[PDB]
Amino acid sequence: DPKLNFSWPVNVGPLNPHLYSPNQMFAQNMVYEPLVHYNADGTVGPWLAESWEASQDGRSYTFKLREDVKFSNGEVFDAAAVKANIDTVLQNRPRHNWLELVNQMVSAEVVGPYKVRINLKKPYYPLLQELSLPRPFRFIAPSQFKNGGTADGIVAPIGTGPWKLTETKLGEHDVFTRNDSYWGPKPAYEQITVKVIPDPNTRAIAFEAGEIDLIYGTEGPISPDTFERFQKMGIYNTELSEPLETRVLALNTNHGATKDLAVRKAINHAVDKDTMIATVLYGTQKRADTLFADNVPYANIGLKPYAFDPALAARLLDEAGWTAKASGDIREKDGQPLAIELCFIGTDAISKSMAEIVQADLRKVGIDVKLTGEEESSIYARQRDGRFDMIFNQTWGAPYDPHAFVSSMRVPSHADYQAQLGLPDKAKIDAEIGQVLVSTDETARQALYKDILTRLHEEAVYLPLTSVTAMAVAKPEVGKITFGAMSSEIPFEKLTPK
Repeated sequence: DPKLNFSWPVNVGPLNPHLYSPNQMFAQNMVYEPLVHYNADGTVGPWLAESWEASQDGRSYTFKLREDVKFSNGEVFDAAAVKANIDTVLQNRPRHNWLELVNQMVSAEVVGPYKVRINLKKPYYPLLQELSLPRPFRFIAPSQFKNGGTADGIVAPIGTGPWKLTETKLGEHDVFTRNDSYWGPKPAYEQITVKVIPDPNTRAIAFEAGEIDLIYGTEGPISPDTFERFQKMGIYNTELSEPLETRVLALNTNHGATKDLAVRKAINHAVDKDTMIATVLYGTQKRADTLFADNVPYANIGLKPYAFDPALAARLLDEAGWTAKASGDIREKDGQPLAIELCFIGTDAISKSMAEIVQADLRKVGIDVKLTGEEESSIYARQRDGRFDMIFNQTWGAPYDPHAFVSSMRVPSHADYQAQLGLPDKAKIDAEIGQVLVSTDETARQALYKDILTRLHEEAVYLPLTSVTAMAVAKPEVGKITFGAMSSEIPFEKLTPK
């Protein structure tokens, strides 16, 4: 059976299901599995739990587990194993409390041999999405606990997944073997070797020499340069996923010229995102016309894009009192120039190149963008103070969207809060956000998000720029790449070599 060589900058880690770095999320996803599965269209479906019910008040969920699942060592996957895992996570609460699902979780109880009930302090509809995460709610054989838990180490990384970790060589590789007693469909590949290649130039050469078959990742492991270099050779398979998270400029409704709706709309009409993507990103990301893409839960609401239309942008400006003396002039309104400050982290090359593109494009319609590249700490001070006209931001990505990012909009010291402060409907928006997070009603939930996202779009609070995507470069014999529904999901089990 066929074997795959995969490159990664680092070793996969010890693969503890309940800890973070140095454990790599994609590798945790190969070995361990969640109760429920996040789909690429934003829905959540059955996985280790075949069924579930939420109590009427939304504070308890009872999961009915599959009855045909074994851990890779042959031990039973059941309600007892799930509770044992949940409990060791909750006993290490300080590590995990950043996740609002954990923060609201009171307890787990065994209510049948294959039924587990999860209890919350208050309703929290994103429970299902956050259960689909690579960590911390995936399941190791409890026999692998050390001293009654996982927080201080595990015996061996024994999961229920389609892959088993069978060899680790630090600085060299990690080898995963197909789990031939996996409960689901069996992988076409018998073996996945993760080769440790931290140096991008070495990775390129290794891919040339045929020492690795697949490269896969987002902005992190793969530069636009790297993807461009391979896609132009025209002999490999190169593909991009569906949108994962959105990069935006937040425009400050409470500060400067961006207080004016016409100016914010003009900005949305005057940046050529397609050219920005083509030049700065080498086509490795997709144009975003809305804050959230239509594969984000509750966000498929048919918002109309602001089309690239610099003449219209000029008409919106002039028709708001921001007029140009002559053709190429910086516009003015009551003595004052149309100058706006765009603040970004000065050592971030991509953001910097994007900011320079924004500056050039907006200058064409009479806007003087001042570029203020500064250190991260200085940028966080600006976000919280509202001392910006435009500032870069990013959504959280699947499966955290839209709830995580929207939730932060109503919290002071977040960029989005400061940027939205000038909206007359800010208090109402913040009330709807509070209501949507505790909503137990799916119809109400869609209506609430529709209203929130529609107001943010129509009031042009954002300049949505790009959708980050997973990139894949593969030898043609690997076949079509099936992309994960979240950035940390690399579906080796779905590869079918030709």
